[PDB]
Amino acid sequence: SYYKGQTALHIAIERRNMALVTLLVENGADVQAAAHGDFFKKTKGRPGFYFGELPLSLAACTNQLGIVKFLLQNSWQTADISARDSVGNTVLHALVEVADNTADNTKFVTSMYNEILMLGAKLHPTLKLEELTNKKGMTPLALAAGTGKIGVLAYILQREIQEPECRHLSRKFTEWAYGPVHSSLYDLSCIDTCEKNSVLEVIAYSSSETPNRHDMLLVEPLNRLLQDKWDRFVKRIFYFNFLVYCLYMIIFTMAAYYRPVDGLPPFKMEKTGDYFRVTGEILSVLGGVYFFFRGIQYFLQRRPSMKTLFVDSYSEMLFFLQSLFMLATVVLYFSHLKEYVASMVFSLALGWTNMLYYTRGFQQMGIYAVMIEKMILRDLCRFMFVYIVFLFGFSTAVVTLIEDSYNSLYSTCLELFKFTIGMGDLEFTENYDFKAVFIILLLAYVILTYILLLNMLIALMGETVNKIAQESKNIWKLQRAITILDTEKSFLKCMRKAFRSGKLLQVGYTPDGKDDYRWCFRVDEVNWTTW
Amino acid sequence: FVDSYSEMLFFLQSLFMLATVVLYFSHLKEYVASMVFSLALGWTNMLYYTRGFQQMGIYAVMIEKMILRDLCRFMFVYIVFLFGFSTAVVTLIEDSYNSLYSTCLELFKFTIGMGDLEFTENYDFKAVFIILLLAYVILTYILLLNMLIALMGETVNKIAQESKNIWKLQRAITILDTEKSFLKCMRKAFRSGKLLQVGYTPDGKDDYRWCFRVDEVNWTTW
Amino acid sequence: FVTSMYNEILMLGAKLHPTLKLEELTNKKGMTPLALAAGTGKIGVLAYILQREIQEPECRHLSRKFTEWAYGPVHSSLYDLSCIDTCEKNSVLEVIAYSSS
Amino acid sequence: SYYKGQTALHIAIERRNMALVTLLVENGADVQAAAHGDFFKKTKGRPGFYFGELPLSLAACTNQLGIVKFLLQNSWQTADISARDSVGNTVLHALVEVADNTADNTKFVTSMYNEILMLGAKLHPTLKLEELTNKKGMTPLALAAGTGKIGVLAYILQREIQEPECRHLSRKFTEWAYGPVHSSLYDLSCIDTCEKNSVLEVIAYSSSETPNRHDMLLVEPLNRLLQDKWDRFVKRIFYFNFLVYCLYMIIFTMAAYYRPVDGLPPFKMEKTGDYFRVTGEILSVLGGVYFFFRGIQYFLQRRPSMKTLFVDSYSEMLFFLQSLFMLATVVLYFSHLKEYVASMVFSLALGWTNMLYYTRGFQQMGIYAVMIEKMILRDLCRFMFVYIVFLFGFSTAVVTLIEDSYNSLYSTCLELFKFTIGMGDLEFTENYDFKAVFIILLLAYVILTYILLLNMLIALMGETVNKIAQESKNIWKLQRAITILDTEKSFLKCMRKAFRSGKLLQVGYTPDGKDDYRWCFRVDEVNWTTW
Ligand SMILES: CC(C)CCC[C@@H](C)[C@H]1CC[C@H]2[C@@H]3CC=C4C[C@@H](O)CC[C@]4(C)[C@H]3CC[C@]12C
Ligand SMILES: CC(C)CCC[C@@H](C)[C@H]1CC[C@H]2[C@@H]3CC=C4C[C@@H](O)CC[C@]4(C)[C@H]3CC[C@]12C
Ligand SMILES: CC(C)CCC[C@@H](C)[C@H]1CC[C@H]2[C@@H]3CC=C4C[C@@H](O)CC[C@]4(C)[C@H]3CC[C@]12C
Ligand SMILES: CC(C)c1nc2cc(O)ccc2c(=O)n1-c1ccc(C#N)cc1
Ligand SMILES: CC(C)c1nc2cc(O)ccc2c(=O)n1-c1ccc(C#N)cc1
Ligand SMILES: CC(C)c1nc2cc(O)ccc2c(=O)n1-c1ccc(C#N)cc1
Repeated sequence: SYYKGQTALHIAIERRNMALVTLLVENGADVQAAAHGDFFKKTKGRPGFYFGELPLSLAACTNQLGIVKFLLQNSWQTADISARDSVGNTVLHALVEVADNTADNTKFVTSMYNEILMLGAKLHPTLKLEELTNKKGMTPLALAAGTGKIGVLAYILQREIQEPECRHLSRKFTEWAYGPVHSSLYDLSCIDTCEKNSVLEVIAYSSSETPNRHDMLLVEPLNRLLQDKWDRFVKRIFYFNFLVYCLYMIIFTMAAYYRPVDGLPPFKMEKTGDYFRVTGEILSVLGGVYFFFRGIQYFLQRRPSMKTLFVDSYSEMLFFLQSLFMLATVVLYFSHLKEYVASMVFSLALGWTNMLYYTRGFQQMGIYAVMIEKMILRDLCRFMFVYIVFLFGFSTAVVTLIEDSYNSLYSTCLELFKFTIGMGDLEFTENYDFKAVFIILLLAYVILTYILLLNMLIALMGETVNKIAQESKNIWKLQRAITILDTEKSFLKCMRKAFRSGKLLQVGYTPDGKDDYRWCFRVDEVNWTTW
Repeated sequence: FVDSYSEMLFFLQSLFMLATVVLYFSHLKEYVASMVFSLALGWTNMLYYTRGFQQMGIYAVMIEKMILRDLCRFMFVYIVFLFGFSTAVVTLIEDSYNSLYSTCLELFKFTIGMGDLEFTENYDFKAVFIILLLAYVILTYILLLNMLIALMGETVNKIAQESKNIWKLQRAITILDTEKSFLKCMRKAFRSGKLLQVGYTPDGKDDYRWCFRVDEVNWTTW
Repeated sequence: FVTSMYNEILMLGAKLHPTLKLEELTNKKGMTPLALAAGTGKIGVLAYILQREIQEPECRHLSRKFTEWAYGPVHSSLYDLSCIDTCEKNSVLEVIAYSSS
Repeated sequence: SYYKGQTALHIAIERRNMALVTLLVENGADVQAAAHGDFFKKTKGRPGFYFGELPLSLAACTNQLGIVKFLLQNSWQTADISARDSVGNTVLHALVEVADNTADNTKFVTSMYNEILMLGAKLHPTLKLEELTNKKGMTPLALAAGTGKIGVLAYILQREIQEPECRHLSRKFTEWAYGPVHSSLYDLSCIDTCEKNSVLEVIAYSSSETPNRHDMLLVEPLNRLLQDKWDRFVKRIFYFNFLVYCLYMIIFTMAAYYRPVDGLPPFKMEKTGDYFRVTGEILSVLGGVYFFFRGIQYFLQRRPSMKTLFVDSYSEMLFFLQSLFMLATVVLYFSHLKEYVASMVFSLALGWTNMLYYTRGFQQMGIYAVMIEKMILRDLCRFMFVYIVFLFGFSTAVVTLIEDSYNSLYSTCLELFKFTIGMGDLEFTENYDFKAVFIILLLAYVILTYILLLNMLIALMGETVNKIAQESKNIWKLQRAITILDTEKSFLKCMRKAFRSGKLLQVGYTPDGKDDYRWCFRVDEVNWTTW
């Protein structure tokens, strides 16, 4: 099973001998026979090499351009350019998975991808290779975006083939030109709108394990497509949602502020301010109900893996968690428990903290919020672990020294914490023996945490800012891109016609002769060189 | 003390623990004094296990560099100012902070953001008292403390790339220490690699070497 | 310079003294050249010795970095690993780790 | 007077024509005639060009190597290679002043300096050109160090001349050699010991206007000469002075600490602690007298310009000021005034701050102190100016708002200053009208000074650290070098024989044939290339 299905034709291509493969083809050796061996499969837990499980793909994946043309343009036995393995990966799919985003492999794969598309048009004019999907139902374009192959995704998106009768395989066209000025179109098909896997959908709705999902939106069609989606309709809908949440969170703030302080809720209706407060309290629960149902609407439609629900898209959880706090308030309010206030102030504090969601849509706010994110997961977490070891380590030493009031682990942890915030007493208690021991414990704690730990946290954040400053504009654009796609799905949901980016334009001719119309996106470039 | 101070600090805590037992059975109340230093050092010794975690270990390596490169330089100059101005202040104070300890503590509180600036009025020449405190504040708080943050940032910048190599060395010493202590009977179940035929002795005998496998992928040099 | 001069004097020793193993010889301090390079911090020659691959037949047994097999872009390379983690007196890992800073 | 003294021979060399100058020399035109024109002088307040006021130096300063050889190796009229202008600058002096430390000029001057030394040996074997001093009494070597010409100072110090019969003009010799190893000597004459102007003395005792005085000690002979002067004898004398000052400043601390608090000094003698305290008080005045006389000893021997006494050598000023405080203390003590306590606590604080002088002699302490000085002179002054503007403005506004107790400009300046140190009340007074005005004034002050000014001072120091980190090891070495030379002058002062660096060694032969002995400094270098 380790090499099951392997034929002598596989070894000839493996050894890189064009004469040896010719003899086997001449003798009738099977060319479509597939090596369904685990060594030839991915099998990430074991060493091996994946190439597409086909002799034809072996030549393509091993830079054997002649053997690819040999297996297709010969006379004895012509290989199938549309052949799919057990996984269903076409040779185009195999070329995508071989790519590993390094400099040399990208030039390799994007080249071999070109001619095998060029050859297929000459040999199978009516067949469209890229439209074929594997058993996973992913086209090579969708697989490159899914697996993070930015090197070949950039190639496919802005592909232009100069040679006639195969120009219709191109994706980046040209409407016209001038002296220094030329306007170039983009195919834009299966990019923003598609049946199953759009390029924008797969790049945005990734699991954060994708290598270059931030930079995959930087390729030329995607950045301008998302930016114009923002400017056309998404920006105003986002600003409307921002205003509604601000209005909702101010109504909730005033209803909580003017809550009655008498016992045993619910509270009876009196005067005129109670009807205004209950009015604002009804709208608060409605917003809590809306954010509760929008959360499960998010869980059912995207099915998070419980790993990409806390690291990414935690904003969805924190909005859902606030709704949970709001619904718990209503349960406790009608249960006559005073603990409804405890849940209501956590819903109030989290609800106002959730106002930081809308820092995307503003470039300087969004980049700032992306940097705030990086500190918590890179600097604050490391600081707090070491700080809590010191804080709990010295508090237990101090409270053991304290005798017969700070003789409590909580009262001592609070006094030592005040040192962090510039409010350290250093003489908060005198109820002990061994005053020298007490002073040495506090002075050691002060030097280790205040002078050393806190000042070094500032030094570490500056190092974090330096590295992430250039890249944080790409995380923000990804965060806004997810907002752009989420807005489209929620808003239109009836016709999907007013937000159509680009326009249907005649780009060329089908090789049969029919007119091909592609929803194309226009980009104008100016070059003062290459006249 | 420079390297393997973790062994010293773990041994020193044990010395504090054994001194506690000596004083506990000697009927001295000072066993508590030794026991809280054993408690505080024992919890500080919990930072030994920050190795074995990459981001914790690199963080702990950077913490170590500050103490031996930035904190030590700062404390020498700071203590000169602290003791230099405390003696000037406590000498001005008359007939209660008229103690070198009580004045060193008041001037230290300025460092931690708790400086009174009016803690005592028992002196003559109020202008002298204010000029001494304002000079101390500007020299240590505005200048010395803010410059320590500036120096740590320069230390972080230089050691950021290299600190992944000190951590791996620290974990490597832990890896070898674990091997020696754990097995210590057979040394068979933890051996790396495997005996594999690599070639032939020039005489003609088969040579078997415990070899470690590495797989590399190169898309150039076909 | 050194990693070259070290090479041929090993190649020549194989041709001239096939039965003799030069690297196994220890000085009065009881340290082999491999252990001495790790002890004294000679990373330039320690890197050479550890992944030494000699192409010459009849001299290939002096290599320390072998090759199990190969593929188109893929090749698996072995390493001698002898006197590295386990050794009688001075392992490379032991001497590098148990240094004096 | 603008071009007075200029001859036609000057114009021919100016125009760079070797044929034209030949005709004038053939016709008897004066070659030693000097153009004593202000346009040909330095005259930094007016445009011009200085070249040495001689036709021969014009060729040297204008890269006219042939004309230099023409004016010296011809038959009709030979120019004087030892000719000096009105300022007395020899052509070697002129070449030094032309150099401006740029990359191309250094190759220019250090070359032209070489061959004009070549010709002098061949044409005037008994004459020594470099030993000639101008009207200022400075040799070309001393002038290059004085004016900051590091490019040519490096050339002169480590000069090796390959030509036989010209090798005795070299300054960097070679004792022997090995395979990769070779030991090279250095002339070391007029470097550490000289009659008037040593290279070490002039570089160290500069006015801080010299361009590269920090880097002028980095040239190969000077760094190792000063480092070995440190290790031989200066280091232990410095550590002895550090210990004596520590002992003196602790005796002074204890005498001040245990001062009697009764009225009307001097105080009578009782018990046994008063004799111990007066003993410590006698030694305190003696140290004050010693630092007073050492200060004037510094003023008389070096004569500071009152500009290089505050920016550089402020350590001398601060020690002298502490001595002045001590003498004022004695005067007030014997005048029965209580203000001796004020003068003496100022003396105590300044004397303990003076303990930072001895941070030189320790590399890390010295670099740290140099960085502290850079902060004080670069960031702290700017911050204090802007901060004092803000503090005074808002304090005047607040104390004007305050009515009928913080109704004092001092009491309000102190309350607003406490905000800087993390002790700001924000509610220190309620004796006013217009509570909103009071809050807006304080909140504006807090945001402008605490959140903005203080946090940006930390940001500026980090930028200062980044730039000065590499160079601060060179300011420290200069500061230690001044300490090394100061120690030599003070310590030996009788024989100047035990600290002699290097040794008298036979380097070669005088061109006459006599043995030349130079106090030479040995440096051993290892090169594994150039076999
Ligand atoms: C009572 C409420 C308001 C407390 C304050 C809000 C808290 C819960 C919010 C505000 C900022 C949030 C964090 C922002 C960034 C990150 C990094 C991300 O990769 C994981 C989640 C994490 C770590 C978030 C966790 C929840 C968080 C800490
Ligand atoms: C009472 C106890 C807990 C005091 C706090 C723990 C002290 C003793 C520990 C915590 C961190 C430790 C330091 C960590 C880093 C270094 C750098 C190293 O090259 C020398 C030792 C030195 C300087 C350690 C000395 C001891 C140390 C300061
Ligand atoms: C008597 C009390 C106030 C003593 C306090 C110490 C004061 C006076 C000392 C300590 C540090 C010193 C400074 C250190 C560095 C510099 C930079 C230099 O280019 C000019 C002098 C200057 C600005 C010094 C001025 C005096 C100074 C501020
Ligand atoms: C950490 C930032 C400030 C943040 N904090 C939140 C807190 C919440 O309670 C809920 C949601 C958020 C939230 O979305 N962000 C966030 C993240 C990325 C971008 C970008 N680009 C914009 C905003
Ligand atoms: C300074 C750090 C935080 C530290 N502090 C300790 C304190 C003690 O009291 C005892 C031991 C330690 C200790 O080992 N480290 C340390 C050092 C290097 C690495 C790495 N890589 C991991 C941890
Ligand atoms: C600013 C530093 C801390 C300082 N402060 C002083 C304060 C005084 O009151 C008197 C003298 C000094 C003093 O010399 N330095 C200083 C300067 C340079 C070098 C170097 N290299 C070493 C020390």
